[PDB]
Amino acid sequence: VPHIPRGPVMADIAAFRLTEEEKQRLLDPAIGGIILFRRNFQNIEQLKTLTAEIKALRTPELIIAVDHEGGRVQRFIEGFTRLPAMNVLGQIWDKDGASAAETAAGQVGRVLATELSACGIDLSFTPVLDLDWGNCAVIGNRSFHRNPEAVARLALALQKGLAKGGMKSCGKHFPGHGFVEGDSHLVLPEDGRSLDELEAADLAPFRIMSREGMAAVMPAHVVYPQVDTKPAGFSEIWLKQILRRDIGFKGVIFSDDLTAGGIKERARISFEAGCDIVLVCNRPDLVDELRDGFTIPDNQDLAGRWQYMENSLGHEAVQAVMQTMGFQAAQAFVAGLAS
Amino acid sequence: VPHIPRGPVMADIAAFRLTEEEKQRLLDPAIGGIILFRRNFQNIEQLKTLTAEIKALRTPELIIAVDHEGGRVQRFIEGFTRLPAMNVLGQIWDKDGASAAETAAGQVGRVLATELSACGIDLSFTPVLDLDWGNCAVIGNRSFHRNPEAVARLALALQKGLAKGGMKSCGKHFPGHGFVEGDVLPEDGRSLDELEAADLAPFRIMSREGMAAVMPAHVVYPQVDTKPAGFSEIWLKQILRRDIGFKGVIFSDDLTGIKERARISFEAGCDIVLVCNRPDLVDELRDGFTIPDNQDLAGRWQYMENSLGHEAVQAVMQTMGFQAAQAFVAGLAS
Ligand SMILES: CC(=O)N[C@@H]1[C@@H](O)[C@H](O)[C@@H](CO)O[C@H]1O
Ligand SMILES: CC(=O)N[C@@H]1[C@@H](O)[C@H](O)[C@@H](CO)O[C@H]1O
Repeated sequence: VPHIPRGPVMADIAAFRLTEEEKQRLLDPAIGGIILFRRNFQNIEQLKTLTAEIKALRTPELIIAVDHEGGRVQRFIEGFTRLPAMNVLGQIWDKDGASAAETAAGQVGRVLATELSACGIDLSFTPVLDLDWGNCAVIGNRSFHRNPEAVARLALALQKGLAKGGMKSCGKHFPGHGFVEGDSHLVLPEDGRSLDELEAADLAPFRIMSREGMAAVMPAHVVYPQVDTKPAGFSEIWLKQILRRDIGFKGVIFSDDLTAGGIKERARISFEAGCDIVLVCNRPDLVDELRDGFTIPDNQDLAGRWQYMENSLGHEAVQAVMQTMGFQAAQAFVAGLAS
Repeated sequence: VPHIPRGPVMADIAAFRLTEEEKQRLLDPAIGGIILFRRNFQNIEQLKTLTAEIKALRTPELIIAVDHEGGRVQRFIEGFTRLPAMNVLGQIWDKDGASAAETAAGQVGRVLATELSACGIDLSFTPVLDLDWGNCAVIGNRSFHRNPEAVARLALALQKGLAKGGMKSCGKHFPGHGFVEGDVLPEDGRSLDELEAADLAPFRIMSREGMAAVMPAHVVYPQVDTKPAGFSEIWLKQILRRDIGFKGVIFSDDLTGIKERARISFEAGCDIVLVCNRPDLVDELRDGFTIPDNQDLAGRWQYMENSLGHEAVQAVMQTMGFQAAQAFVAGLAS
């Protein structure tokens, strides 16, 4: 079992089980993790086999992630508790108050994370910290609430739930996707507001989550012209000056999905902007192209940043906890929010 | 005022008033219409000036469209009734029943269309007919409901409301965007029979009842064709034209080289290609552009022209009936 540091590329895979070509690809030192999608999911037992064989390839084991937010963003359905959209938690906030909402958020986080942890997943890319300004359809009900205080507090409660289930958090989409309009899949929207306007609202949940141990951030594919002419995920100003320096964030900055102008070049500008890890999804050809003759950028923090995201619960421990009545009750409560 | 047939390209504009460059661009015979966005909107009086100067450039007047669906898809806010998201109507269906929901949909359509008609807009690109399978974030609350019958009936009711306000309808996104995940080119692995049993039904029914246009999904349905619907002869000619009998406009995807992308769109069966936020690509496309032979184009554009005159709209907006509709719709949105 070769010992290779985790590389700065997060790749993905085609279907339910690794092919031999995929095995060879995932051994490449450029690769440090894998993101899974619905096409990689048949059922829980197949998923476990898949994650196990991914992990067996090398050490430190490749980090495995998935998008389980809730509602219309939940890759794995059959055999999982159906998760509510995050705005359901903000509705509980408005109706039954903060305390009831935080409690509910904690249970959602716990169920979400624990069920995934049982299958060998390290991390879900959640929570969304975007504010519901009533402008952005693609975010829509994925946002907790309009109000930055409600968003921050529900997110922090969800984060504690996730940690019970073995997982860290990944805030999306820095520095805030809520204000732009977005309803035409694959446009690159413009947020004309000033930095002060963002500091007063959209940035606050990111600051607070950062302070409280958030492991990673996904950037918005959005241009904020008053701050920089470049989209946030390719902006030194956003990523180094604001997120690293001003906010003090020490975790992973993921790139957007880079999938021409060329993949090598697109990765280069991402790393140069301040991303730790680049995502290359649905395009194993571009991963092959990128990794061939790839020089790993010097990043002394990478190994620790990946390692902070490793699942904290052992597989047997998780199967045990899922048999408990306490956890089964949490499951039923969360299921109820989703119906 | 030059007389030029409406071309097969729908373009757009930068800001609140036409620049001289834009005027010259919109005179190109390749162009037949314009889509507006929030960046084009300051207030109602500015919008009226904008639409008037667009219309003054040529005859038949360039068709002007906008995305007023409701909720988080409503370009023009100030001075307009705030529209509810379409899933609000489906929640009324579930809670108060079909009859209350249809009535509410009719009123939403009427208010939506009438207020835009007063500003010189021809058409809103609505309704979304995608089913809420709970899978697709980019559709999200833009879908009426999970159930094809609820979607069809709420859409028909909205359509009647739109027609009262002077407008035709445009169903989106053919043959159904609801099942894929979308948060890239998504893949819907289902069979044609599965789609006929659900996602396609609202499109068939709307087509039968006079829908003017369709927008295709940027989605591949491999069991039917390896190409995305908007570039598929099978989806657009064989299924939509031949099998369903649809005679209206088929718009393309936002195509944002461009010449080749447009060519394959027209060849697949689109009448009109959309090129948004990229006047450079419109300039590139129109330069040396040959207009494809389409004897139906002129009538297809003309069917979408607003059916209410300016005076008629002002009259209806003063009525108590319309003002009440406005307040009812405002109440769904709050
Ligand atoms: C949301 C979606 O899937 N596609 C949209 C369509 O609804 C819209 O009318 C068109 C023109 O603005 O832009 C496409 O991106
Ligand atoms: C939906 C959205 O606005 N952005 C998504 C983000 O949520 C997701 O975590 C990431 C990885 O799949 O890809 C982007 O396309």
